[PDB]
Amino acid sequence: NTGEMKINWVSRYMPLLNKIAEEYSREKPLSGFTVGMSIHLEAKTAYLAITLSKLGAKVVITGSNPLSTQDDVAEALRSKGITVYARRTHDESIYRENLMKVLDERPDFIIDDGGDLTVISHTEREEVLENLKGVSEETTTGVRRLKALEETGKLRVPVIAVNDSKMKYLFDNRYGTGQSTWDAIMRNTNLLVAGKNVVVAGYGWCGRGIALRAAGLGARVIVTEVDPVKAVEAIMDGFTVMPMKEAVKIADFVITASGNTDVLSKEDILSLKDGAVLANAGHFNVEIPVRVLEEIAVEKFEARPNVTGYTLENGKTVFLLAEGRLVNLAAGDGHPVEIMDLSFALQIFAVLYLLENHRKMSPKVYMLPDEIDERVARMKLDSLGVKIDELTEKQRRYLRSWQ
Amino acid sequence: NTGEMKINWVSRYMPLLNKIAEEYSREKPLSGFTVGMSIHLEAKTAYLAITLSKLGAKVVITGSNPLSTQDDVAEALRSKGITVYARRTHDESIYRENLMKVLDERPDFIIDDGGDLTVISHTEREEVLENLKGVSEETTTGVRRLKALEETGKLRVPVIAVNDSKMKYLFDNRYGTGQSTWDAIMRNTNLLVAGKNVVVAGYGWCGRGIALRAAGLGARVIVTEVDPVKAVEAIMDGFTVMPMKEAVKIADFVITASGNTDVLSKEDILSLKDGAVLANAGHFNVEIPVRVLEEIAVEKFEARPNVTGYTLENGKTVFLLAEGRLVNLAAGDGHPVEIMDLSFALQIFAVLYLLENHRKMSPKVYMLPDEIDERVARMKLDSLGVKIDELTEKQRRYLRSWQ
Amino acid sequence: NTGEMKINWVSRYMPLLNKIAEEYSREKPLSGFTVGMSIHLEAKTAYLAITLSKLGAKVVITGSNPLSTQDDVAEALRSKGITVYARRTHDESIYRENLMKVLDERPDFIIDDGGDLTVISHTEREEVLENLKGVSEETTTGVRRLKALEETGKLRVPVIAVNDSKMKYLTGQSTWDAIMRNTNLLVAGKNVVVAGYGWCGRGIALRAAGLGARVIVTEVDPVKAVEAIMDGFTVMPMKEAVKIADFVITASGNTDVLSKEDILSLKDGAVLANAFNVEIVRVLEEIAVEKFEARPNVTGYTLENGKTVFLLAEGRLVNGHPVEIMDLSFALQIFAVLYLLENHRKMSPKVYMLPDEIDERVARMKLDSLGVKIDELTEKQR
Amino acid sequence: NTGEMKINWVSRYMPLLNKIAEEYSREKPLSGFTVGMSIHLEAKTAYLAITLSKLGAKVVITGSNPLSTQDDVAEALRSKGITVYARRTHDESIYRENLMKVLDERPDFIIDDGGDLTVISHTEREEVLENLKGVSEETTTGVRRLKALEETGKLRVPVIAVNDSKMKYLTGQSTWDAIMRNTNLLVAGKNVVVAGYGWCGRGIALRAAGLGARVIVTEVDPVKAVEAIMDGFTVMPMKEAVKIADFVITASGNTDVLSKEDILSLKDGAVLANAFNVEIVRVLEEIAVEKFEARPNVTGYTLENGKTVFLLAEGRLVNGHPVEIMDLSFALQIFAVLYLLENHRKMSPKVYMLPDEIDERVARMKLDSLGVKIDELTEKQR
Ligand SMILES: NC(=O)C1=CN([C@@H]2O[C@H](COP(=O)(O)OP(=O)(O)OC[C@H]3O[C@@H](n4cnc5c(N)ncnc54)[C@H](O)[C@@H]3O)[C@@H](O)[C@H]2O)C=CC1
Ligand SMILES: NC(=O)C1=CN([C@@H]2O[C@H](COP(=O)(O)OP(=O)(O)OC[C@H]3O[C@@H](n4cnc5c(N)ncnc54)[C@H](O)[C@@H]3O)[C@@H](O)[C@H]2O)C=CC1
Ligand SMILES: [Cl-]
Ligand SMILES: [Cl-]
Ligand SMILES: [Cl-]
Ligand SMILES: [Cl-]
Repeated sequence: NTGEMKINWVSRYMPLLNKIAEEYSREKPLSGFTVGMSIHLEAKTAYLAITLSKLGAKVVITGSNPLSTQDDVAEALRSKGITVYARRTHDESIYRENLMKVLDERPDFIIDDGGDLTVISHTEREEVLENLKGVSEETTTGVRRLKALEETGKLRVPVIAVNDSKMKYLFDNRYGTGQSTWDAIMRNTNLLVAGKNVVVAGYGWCGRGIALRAAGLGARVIVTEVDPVKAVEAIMDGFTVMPMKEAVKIADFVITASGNTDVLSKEDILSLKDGAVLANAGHFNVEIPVRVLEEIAVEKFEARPNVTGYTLENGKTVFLLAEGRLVNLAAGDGHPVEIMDLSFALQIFAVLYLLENHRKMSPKVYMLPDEIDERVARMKLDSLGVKIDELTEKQRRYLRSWQ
Repeated sequence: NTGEMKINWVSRYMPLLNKIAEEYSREKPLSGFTVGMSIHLEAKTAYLAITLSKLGAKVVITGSNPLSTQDDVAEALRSKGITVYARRTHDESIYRENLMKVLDERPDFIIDDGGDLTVISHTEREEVLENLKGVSEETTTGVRRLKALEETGKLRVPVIAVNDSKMKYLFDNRYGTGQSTWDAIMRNTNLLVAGKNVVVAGYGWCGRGIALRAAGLGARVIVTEVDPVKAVEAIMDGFTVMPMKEAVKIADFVITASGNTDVLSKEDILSLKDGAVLANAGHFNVEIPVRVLEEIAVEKFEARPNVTGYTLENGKTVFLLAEGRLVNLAAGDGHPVEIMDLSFALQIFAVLYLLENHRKMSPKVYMLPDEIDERVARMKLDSLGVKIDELTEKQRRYLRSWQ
Repeated sequence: NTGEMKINWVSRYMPLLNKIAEEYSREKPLSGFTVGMSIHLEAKTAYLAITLSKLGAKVVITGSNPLSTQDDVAEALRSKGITVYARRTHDESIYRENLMKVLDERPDFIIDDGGDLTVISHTEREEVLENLKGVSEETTTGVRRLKALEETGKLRVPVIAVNDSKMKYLTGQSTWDAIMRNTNLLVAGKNVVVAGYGWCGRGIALRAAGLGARVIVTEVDPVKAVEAIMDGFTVMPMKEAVKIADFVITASGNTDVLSKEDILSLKDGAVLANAFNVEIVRVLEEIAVEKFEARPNVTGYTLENGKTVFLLAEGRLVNGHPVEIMDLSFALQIFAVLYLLENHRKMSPKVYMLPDEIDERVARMKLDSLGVKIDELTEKQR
Repeated sequence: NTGEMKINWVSRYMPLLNKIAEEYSREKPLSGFTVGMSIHLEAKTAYLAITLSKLGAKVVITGSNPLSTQDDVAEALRSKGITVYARRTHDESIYRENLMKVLDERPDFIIDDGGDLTVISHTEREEVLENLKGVSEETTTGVRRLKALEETGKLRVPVIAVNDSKMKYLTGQSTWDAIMRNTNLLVAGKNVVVAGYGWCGRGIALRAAGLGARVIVTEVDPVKAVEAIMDGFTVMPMKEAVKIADFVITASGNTDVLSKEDILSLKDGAVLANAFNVEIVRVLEEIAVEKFEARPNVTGYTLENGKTVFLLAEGRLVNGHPVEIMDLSFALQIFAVLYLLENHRKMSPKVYMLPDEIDERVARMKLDSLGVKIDELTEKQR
């Protein structure tokens, strides 16, 4: 069926996950443990779930899928004994309920998205903390929220921040996040990017990728920031940096990539050109203040699929993509297959590290242990047939000396 | 005179150092302190010394200049009251003696190159430790040697590793180290790089820059490594990775960029093609084993300026550039002026941080304090006239929350 | 109305057509003239039709349109007094009948597609030549056909090749964007084989290297092979290159760039693409024990050796434009029709290149709409 | 011997000339023939002379050589029986006398520089035409002059334009490499102004953007200005661009691309470069209160406003080759002389393009020396 075909495609090109299954599927180290997951459901993340199941885990998943798609992939997962709640998750109260359903299964380990399950676990479903042994979190927003639980002394389980990885810097995110973001914008609008002014708010991993891709498509790029180091980076990449209040005066597209709230103010929005297009690439739908748009608009209308027009008190109309939600995951090509294979390998090993070591770990956010980065790098090399050098004893002693 | 003209050129394009002088030259925070320095002497580093002097420091310098050049720059520094010992430093025992001369001045702060002054201070000139308040070290080799003093419990003063900087990743070192390395190789050999096999040993900051520039010049690049993460990086940049023993069989150029010893063995050297060219971009002259070359060669001859031919037992001749010493600093264009301005600003602030805080600091190697990176980034933005955004209170509270 | 909302969206982002309406909709230079059109019917082309109408033209359109998806746009054009013959055009004989219906209206000017209206006008409906004053042709196939018509001595009206324009660039980048979209696979750290090192192959190879691929080039011309080596690529025979290829891209314009032995040497999961319907397919179809659709635009062929290989886009060129790009194209086409209006009596029955003055006028209008100012040459200059 | 060591170095890295010696030094096709040459005398060109000699030629050379730095190479050639007239060639009349001395030897074939030997042969030393059988010309100025000689009807011997070769590419990259070398300044994070957006300007602009510069383009042609915008650059008038420029690069092939008012608007420390002796200089010389040499290849001009601006390479094209590149060039030139040897009786007194067979032979030899194998077309192909 179509769901099995989507999974079969990705399985061909996930050599690390396939090697992990080869290495551990007989031993079944996760037998008798439940792994709860919050993911965007699609064939790649389905393969992560499948690999966890091959390792013996009971896997229970909620999908953030406001797109109303990948049902075929959900049905394929059900046929393999994996529990998936992803339908109707455009409605936030349904996504929330589906998280509650994952927590009803009393997971031993959580692979979280944006920290959603873990935060609920510490705020409203504290009975799950008895059984919860560890959390793996991959996103910046997630790490931020979990670090805040830590700093306020509310965190109760060890968390591994997998976005630590030495291998984030490995790939250029212009062909991951940048490419998938511009593909989505181009599909929703059919507008030219070349020769346009594109404003990117935030110049971290996500924003830089979006900015570089926009420049590759021939746009004039303007970057906004609050961190002076990041602003200097953007300048040294050839971009213009200025405050948002000035940038909005000339923007054709404004893309938020900050992980922050209210990156446009009311006054910024009233400065936009007639026909400006706004989109969000951050985790939550508050970067572009949709509630402010809805409050100040004289008229609201659906201009085309996935595009909301807001006509302002000043007579101008601005357009919001995807209700200000994350724009680039709907089509299921957020990142290349082999990049997700790498990321998922790191997450599987993070879960196995927590299985082995959680009793020894404090309720703190840890950086990804270096041994995991090295393990996965070595497995990648082996899968490519690449051999490297080994230090001699003379060399080891040289490197530990002050000669 | 020519020395003043060289300094006048760089002073025009060092806005951070000029701003630092504007900010601090009246207050003279370094009045009554001696700063000892080991540098490659040229107009840029001369300007660092000049700026320290404007801040009140007595500045005493040794130049690693086996090149036998920049005398005019040394004479210009002398005319401004700065003490410079750089002549005849091709002879290692003279470079050593010049280090001893710097330590005779009992420096309060050291700006070191490769840790040379600091290591001598801990091993042979321990009387200088009474007055020594802090060390700033910029190179990887330096940090390694000082960390080894720390790990063995021999370090006695605080050290700031300025190569920590958030801003190392700012510039692409293919147009710093990579460009200056290939310029030197091209000048010494007059050989084509395009369509050649180039082997780079080590894929850190230095090696990656060298590899990318070689690829930009049209060479087929092969990378050797001992760190699996770095090897995966090289593969993801489009290069071939294999063990040195295989790479040497096809190499036209072998460039060492490891910070290690004996990156070629005798057996590797006997595998090289007739006419292979070898060069070192690492700090010390032991990466390419010159003593092994000298020991196993049937004949040795100067083939052209800066190029030594070694004819081996196998009948083949290989060529070594610059006696296996660092190849790219002789021409004084190692890095662009404005990049050195940034680096030197970080080093000046590191010295001022040590002045203010050394009594509170342990005898350990510290990462560059984050406040210094941010200070210098802000100064860079201000010098370019760039303004950025400031977080609102709502935003600050959002970022400290788990919502 | 959904048709009207589609047209309203594109009208917001078609500044050249909007400025053309502003400049000419009171003069109405095309009042009393009929413009016949064959075009793919959708909101953008609808806006070209609307703009011609604002200029006074009676517009009569055939839509080559094998799906009903743009029938709401058709219906919106009909409500504006534009005549649209588009429904049921998935059948070949109905497309032709709709072309006949356009010609029944005795157009003064034709905006053609593949030269279909013009060729019928010269062969089967010669009475239309009485009133036909000029033809604008933007399609490559169309300009080819009308040029061939000229060379037989049978062309009877002036034609403007709008695609022969200094702004013709409506690459390696396009090819890899398409490959990545259709496969969702990583290019970095892969072995990419490019067959052929002319302008196209070289661009594909350079872009692949910039994406982090290790690139191998195959060639038959030693001069081109040396060029590939000097660009930093490995050159070797295809028989060797296929043993390590993750992607094989034929850019060579030869037949049978892969033999049966080459295909049986491919790695399991290799991806094949053309960037002719003969470079790589008949060979694949002949040797494959199973053919299946793996993904949209990706066909799997499982071979006698148990391995499976993947062909992109059934072997067609793997490398349909944004609103503002169509705006630019449509402005050149409107001005070409106006040039024919003004000048057809002085023009020969031949295919003319787009007059350079039209390129410069549209470029200037584009700059004006962007708020851009440029320099002007001084007397001494020039 | 230092001359001999220089020649020994280059002989190690000239595999095409070494293979040519291997193939022809026993046949000695040039025995009984004199080859006259005007060339810049250094170890690489010495090796061309040596190789011609191994093929049997009596070689007689003039060195256009305004310094004595390569007199050791000259002396080494003299020890091998090659006749060298190079000393004191910093004086113009001595260079000419040395050319006269080459022609005194009644060359059968000339390898010319700027066409100097050939033009003298046709104007003042017509007796040489009795024995002169062919001319090889690799220089652009030379091919221009000999082509002009043909068009007057006064050319009397066959000439091969070796530079009209499919391997002619002996860019934006060259320009910025030169700028960086001569200034040691950062390009990233700077405002770069590029005047002109033809092939050259576009390459300079694209490379600058890839180095991290913010690029501004100035133009007078609206079509080119739109192209620059669609590439992601800012377009504005030069009068505005100069107010923020860190670098201004004229790539436009116009006169006076900068006025006096433009120059007085430059930032203190702006860097100017041409990539004609008239784009930017006379204006600078006229307005400057002080001129000084700031660095090698960099002139400072201090203006009436107190600011100083910097001109690279006195306004000459800011954008002399590796050993293996000269090897390739010399192989084409040797084969051109051999082609003239074999075929001059069948050739007209005109300038011929390099025969394509010579391109293909040298490319094949280059591939062979690298150990590279390529494909070959099948019958069906094709
Ligand atoms: N759409 C996707 O596929 C992805 C989404 N994300 C999400 O995107 C967001 C950013 O992620 P990362 O780039 O990894 O974060 P990051 O922390 O590396 O970068 C965010 C940047 O935004 C800046 N910033 C914060 N507030 C700002 C403001 N008011 N104006 C301008 N700049 C501001 C920060 O200084 C920082 O440099 C997070 O919400 C993350 O979860 C991240 C990666 C992929
Ligand atoms: N020439 C110049 O201008 C510069 C010189 N340096 C010097 O270059 C050296 C390297 O510096 P960085 O790149 O910052 O160091 P790094 O530590 O970032 O990178 C060195 C790399 O070499 C690898 N390596 C170590 N031993 C190896 C071996 N036997 N074979 C292959 N790879 C091996 C390590 O795994 C590491 O990835 C140091 O000596 C440093 O002081 C650094 C920057 C500029
Ligand atoms: Cl723009
Ligand atoms: Cl891109
Ligand atoms: Cl090669
Ligand atoms: Cl490069």
